[PDB]
Amino acid sequence: MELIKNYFFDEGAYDYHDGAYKHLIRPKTKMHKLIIPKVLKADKIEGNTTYYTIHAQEGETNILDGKATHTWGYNGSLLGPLIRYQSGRHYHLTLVNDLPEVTTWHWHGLNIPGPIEDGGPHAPVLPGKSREIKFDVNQPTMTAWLHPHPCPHTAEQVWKGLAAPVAVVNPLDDLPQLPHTWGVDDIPLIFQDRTFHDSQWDYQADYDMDGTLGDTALVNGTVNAEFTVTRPCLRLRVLNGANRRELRLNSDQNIVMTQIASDGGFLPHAIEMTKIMLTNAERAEILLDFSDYKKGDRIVLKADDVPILTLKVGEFTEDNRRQLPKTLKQIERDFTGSPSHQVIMEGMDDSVRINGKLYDMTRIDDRQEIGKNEIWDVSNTNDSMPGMGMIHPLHMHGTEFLVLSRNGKKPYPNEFGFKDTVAVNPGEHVKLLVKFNVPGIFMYHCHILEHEDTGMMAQIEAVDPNNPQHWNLKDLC
Amino acid sequence: ELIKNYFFDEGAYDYHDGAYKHLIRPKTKMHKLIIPKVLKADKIEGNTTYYTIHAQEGETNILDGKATHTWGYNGSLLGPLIRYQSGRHYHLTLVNDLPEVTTWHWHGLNIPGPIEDGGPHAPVLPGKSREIKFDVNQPTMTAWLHPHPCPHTAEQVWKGLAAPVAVVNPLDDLPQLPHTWGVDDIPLIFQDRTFHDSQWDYQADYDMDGTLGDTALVNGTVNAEFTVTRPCLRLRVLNGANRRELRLNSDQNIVMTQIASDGGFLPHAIEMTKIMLTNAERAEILLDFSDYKKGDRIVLKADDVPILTLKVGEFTEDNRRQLPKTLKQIERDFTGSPSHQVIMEGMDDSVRINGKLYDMTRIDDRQEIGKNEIWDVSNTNDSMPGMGMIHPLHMHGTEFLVLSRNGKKPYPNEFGFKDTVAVNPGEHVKLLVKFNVPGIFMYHCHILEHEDTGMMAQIEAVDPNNPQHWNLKDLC
Ligand SMILES: [Cu+2]
Ligand SMILES: [Cu+2]
Ligand SMILES: [Cu+2]
Ligand SMILES: [Cu+2]
Ligand SMILES: [Cu+2]
Ligand SMILES: [Cu+2]
Ligand SMILES: [Cu+2]
Ligand SMILES: [Cu+2]
Repeated sequence: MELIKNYFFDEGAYDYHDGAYKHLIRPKTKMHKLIIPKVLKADKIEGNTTYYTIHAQEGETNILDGKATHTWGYNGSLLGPLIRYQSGRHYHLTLVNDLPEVTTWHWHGLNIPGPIEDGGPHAPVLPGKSREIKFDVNQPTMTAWLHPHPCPHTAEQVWKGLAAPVAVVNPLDDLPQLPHTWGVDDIPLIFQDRTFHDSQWDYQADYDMDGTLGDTALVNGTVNAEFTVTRPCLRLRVLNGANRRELRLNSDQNIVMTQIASDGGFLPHAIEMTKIMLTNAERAEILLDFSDYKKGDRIVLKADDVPILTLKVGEFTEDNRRQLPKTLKQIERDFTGSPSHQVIMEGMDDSVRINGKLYDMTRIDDRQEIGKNEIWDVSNTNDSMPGMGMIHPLHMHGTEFLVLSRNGKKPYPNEFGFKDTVAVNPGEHVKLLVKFNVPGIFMYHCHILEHEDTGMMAQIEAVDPNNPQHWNLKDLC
Repeated sequence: ELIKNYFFDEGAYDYHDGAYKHLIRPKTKMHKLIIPKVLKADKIEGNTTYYTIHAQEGETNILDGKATHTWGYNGSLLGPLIRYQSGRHYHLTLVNDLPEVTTWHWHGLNIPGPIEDGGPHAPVLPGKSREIKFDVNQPTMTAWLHPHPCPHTAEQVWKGLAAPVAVVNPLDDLPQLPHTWGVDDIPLIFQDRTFHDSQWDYQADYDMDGTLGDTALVNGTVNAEFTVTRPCLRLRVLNGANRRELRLNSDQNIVMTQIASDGGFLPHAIEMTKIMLTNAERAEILLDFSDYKKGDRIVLKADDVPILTLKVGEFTEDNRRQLPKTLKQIERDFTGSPSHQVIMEGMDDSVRINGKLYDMTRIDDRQEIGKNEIWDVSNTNDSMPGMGMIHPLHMHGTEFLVLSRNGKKPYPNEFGFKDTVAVNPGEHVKLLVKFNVPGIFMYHCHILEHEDTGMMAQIEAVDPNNPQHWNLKDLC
């Protein structure tokens, strides 16, 4: 009835129309057990402050069933742990670079001061050296993530294995009816694509200016992953951590995915679907129900046609199903009037640009006063004809916005919540309601990592009127 | 608005008795509060879950000297948290490793009587063991396990046998509550004993009107201290005394929000700074430590003696979640004559039900399962002060509603389901009772020395579509 059974974005511009597209290959290895990221432990709690330490470091990981792979990871050989943050708490972080080149810690999703706490290009930690930052957190319940933002080297470092999941909990809008037992009924899905060259990742080998694609899907750094379900309800926190690849998530048994959340948090109401497309950097939290299944059944989840995660059903321990409310979260959406900001995304490959300009680190491209609600007009000037086009996902640092309209029409069924990343189809005009809460220099860019690297970034000053600020910007790219 | 008084009639409180024993705050180090381990499942196959529980002997360091000789379930003393879920089948194995006969009464669980009931008819001999099956179909609530032989229940409870039982129903559970067992969700199993050379001797302390100890335990811990690491704390309080009433207070009159009673949640939450509990009663309360500083102690006391100290540490999370105004929907509209009468009478030796002592081979009442019948439990002890005692009526295999007390509305926290109810002298408490499973169930005074003496009786919960012949024997 009201069940989606399709993929929302315009198909004529999907990634697989590209001339140098790489199809995924289901690799020949044993079914590995799905790796769950460990929960990051606190060094200490002192007042409302919580002390964390995170090392960027090199290591070997047995991913295939042969040699190991040379990986980069946070507090480990590859990927990183679950980092919990709580709304209304102060956090002290220690960023230790144990890698042999400069990196940053961009907290994609966290609304914290820019451009240092933010973790964008401006804040660099040198090999050997480390960095300290403080910040308060004040935002809704949502799933975020951590990745490197060094310029122009992000893509390479993400490819090298740097990324981590970030859970943010707000006591005043959290839904404790949902599965929350991390590792058991509440799981991340960090989808990425890589190509192994003798059980080894070589970014230089696979590079494409329009975005680098791998031929082998990973999931939490696991290949041919299998997760055993021991409870009826499963909460998946899906994240497209690819450089370029779109994630068209489906199943052969068309199991209903009820989506409770997006990049910015819970949605007004739940949305039932059997498919879901995710562009880069976009998260979705979905519930699955295994009640009407028998023990031993496999529910294979596929990206397009290739299997990436298998959900095997065991004997259930308890029944973790709890009736939800109809409204998951209250959200004002009544906003009108002309756009005060315009972002024309244009080009492909070499040509990629924003408002005709490439990233310059010493330039402020826009300004907006914190607190106010201003409307944006993000557009894509790619050819609409099928295969002519391309889907760029706009990301904005230090904020969560609302999608107001797409070419005048209502946004897709699952976009009535807060987001920080949004797919723009060719020829489209997406209207966004943006509000900055903390001031500072923030980024906005295409989250296809090879585009950002090649200069699809721009900077905005979130202005506090009661604290005009002088900036000493340098370019380190 | 805020209740600040104990509910029951004071003229009949335990401390009017001629041979009352005052509690003594003992001189020992502040011990860390013991949290019962969660019982592991042997296996799961289908909707069935397999448990095994040993009754067994052991030594426990309770004081800071010698150890004490204790009895316990899967351990030296007390027992673990036993989780049950509504809408599941359970297979249990009861292994008696004690040197005398015991049972496994699941006080609170609505399961068939009188075998799976764990009542007197279900003895397990020393060395031998027993198997039982049963489905669970009841609301979210806290129950407990204790032995119920004839007439040795009191001695065996005193010896250390008891355990907390959590029962969860997915369709009426409130996941807003603290549920992280051991962290923000803990039991409070209040008991009183007297140590004779760091040793329990029931024969020494015995009083037919109920045995009293001079030393409060809490989860078998003396001078317990629990460190709070989260703003909201869920206490599951249980009076596991033989006789002693539990007048729970605090010197700093912290507000206790009472979410639940013996049969589970209340229609709405009730705020109070005090709460009285008679034997076998349970109450789940929330405390809020937001407006406190680190290092503060919130001492809970039974009467004038401290039993637990809640030290405030650095908080890890904020676990406070808005509750709804109605915690649970409950029909209370029920009228018409009582079809059942229980006259509780006597004290000490005289104690009796409807003029009769417990006889194990006799059916004292009958009631058809499914139907809602009204009961009239009364106390004919003198109303005049110091001349009366409060007997708590318990009924096996059912959860009832308190409809009225001497015609008046029941106390502020009695609008939910209970299985135990205090009856003041001269009182007439009207109860709405329904049996869901048939069999031979007990109803009795849960002052354990009264039950042993015989303040007990038996009812046949009759299934009309399965009349049964009973071969009842006295296993006393
Ligand atoms: Cu990002
Ligand atoms: Cu970002
Ligand atoms: Cu792009
Ligand atoms: Cu960025
Ligand atoms: Cu009992
Ligand atoms: Cu009972
Ligand atoms: Cu009595
Ligand atoms: Cu009983």
